Amino acid sequence: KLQDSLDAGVGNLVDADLAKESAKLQSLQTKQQLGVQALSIANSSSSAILSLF
Amino acid sequence: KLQDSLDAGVGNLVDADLAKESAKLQSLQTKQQLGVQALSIANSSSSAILSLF
Repeated sequence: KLQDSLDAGVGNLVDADLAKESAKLQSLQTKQQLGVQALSIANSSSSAILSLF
Repeated sequence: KLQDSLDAGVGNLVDADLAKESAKLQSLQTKQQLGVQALSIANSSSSAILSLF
């Protein structure tokens, strides 16, 4: 019983809660796509000046 | 982040504002044409005297 409680305690110390990581994963994938889109918007600022010339 | 801020600072020091240069360019081209016309008017002053002779 002592060996089982030491192993369960190691699990309390280091194990991930995977049900919570699933939510973090989905939101982070959406954030990465929005960040690529925002960088694409920032890249195009120079093209606006071409119209004046 | 420090490298990006040093590069943005160099850009603040030396970069042109091209939207402002477009206005300066158009007005200067008009001024150059008017200056050629004014020099053409000044060139013709001698011809007025031919009428008296």
